[PDB]
Amino acid sequence: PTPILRFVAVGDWGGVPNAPFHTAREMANAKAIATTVKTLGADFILSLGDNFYFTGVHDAKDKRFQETFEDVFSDPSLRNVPWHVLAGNHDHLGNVSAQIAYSKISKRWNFPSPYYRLRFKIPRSNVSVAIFMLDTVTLCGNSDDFVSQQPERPRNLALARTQLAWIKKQLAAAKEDYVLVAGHYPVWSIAEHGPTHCLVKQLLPLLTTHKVTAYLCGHDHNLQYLQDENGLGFVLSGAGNFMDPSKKHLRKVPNGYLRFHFGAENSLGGFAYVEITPKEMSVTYIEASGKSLFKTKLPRRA
Ligand SMILES: *[C@@H]1O[C@H](CO)[C@@H](O[C@@H]2O[C@H](CO)[C@@H](O)[C@H](O)[C@H]2NC(C)=O)[C@H](O)[C@H]1NC(C)=O
Repeated sequence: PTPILRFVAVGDWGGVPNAPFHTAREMANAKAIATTVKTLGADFILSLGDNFYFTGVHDAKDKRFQETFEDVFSDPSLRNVPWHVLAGNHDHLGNVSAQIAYSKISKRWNFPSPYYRLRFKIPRSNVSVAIFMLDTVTLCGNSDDFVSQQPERPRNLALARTQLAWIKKQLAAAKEDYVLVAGHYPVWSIAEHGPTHCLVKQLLPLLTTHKVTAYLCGHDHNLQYLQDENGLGFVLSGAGNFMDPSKKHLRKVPNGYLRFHFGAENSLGGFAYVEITPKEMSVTYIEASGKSLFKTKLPRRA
């Protein structure tokens, strides 16, 4: 059997603050993800931010952890599937330290710090994968802090410079066969929010220089796949709770980069299913309805 590492990448699934604390879309995606894990399998699930709408959690004991997360992703197939989490802007309007601290309460919730590195060894093989989970809010600023709803500047300068330096160092030293970087804010996006200037300027150069396989993100509520002339992939998966068909920033993304987009208003949303083997990295976009909408693959690093 071909060695393989599999995981679900879902973003902006944070339900709602008012009863019942979830949306029809979040429930649909919970079911859809449970079906995919049940039939295709998944080693873990990656959350791309905006875990609890609209102002995160107050503390590690916030009832929202059970109402919006635990109780929602409760289907049998998801019982013991680990989640590796990072924060979004809405999470930062609340207590992120609380989401980090919740890791000690719920076994499947993994969120050791604002930004961290994940390392995986594809089973029955020597090919490795590294995933760098970033906190784009502390790095660029909280979009919610500005009327423009864009991260115009970080709240703390030392924190932002410190993370970037860490990214630079790590990406330079990374030797894995596959290197993924994940953050809430998008580098490229044709939707409502569009490209995050802070990431295009500070992160993208790094992604390129160090031949990262792909950048995974959420924030814009839809599904997109973009790839630049160097083959760098951009997996945007932020439709776990909402679906916005906005193409406002279509012209703000370099010509030809957009390879796939789905943001139908009537859709219940969707997510991305990543499969990594010694041969390649495949990314399948699946609608909450269970249907595959698009699939592509990325090569391993030299
Ligand atoms: C953010 O959340 C953290 C974690 O829930 C809060 O810190 C806890 O506060 C209790 C108060 O009784 C302490 O006994 C715990 O030791 C703290 N836990 C940790 C992990 O530090 C914190 O108060 C919250 N901050 C804000 C501003 O709401």
